[PDB]
Amino acid sequence: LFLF
Repeated sequence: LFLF
């Protein structure tokens, strides 16, 4: 998961 990438929560930038």
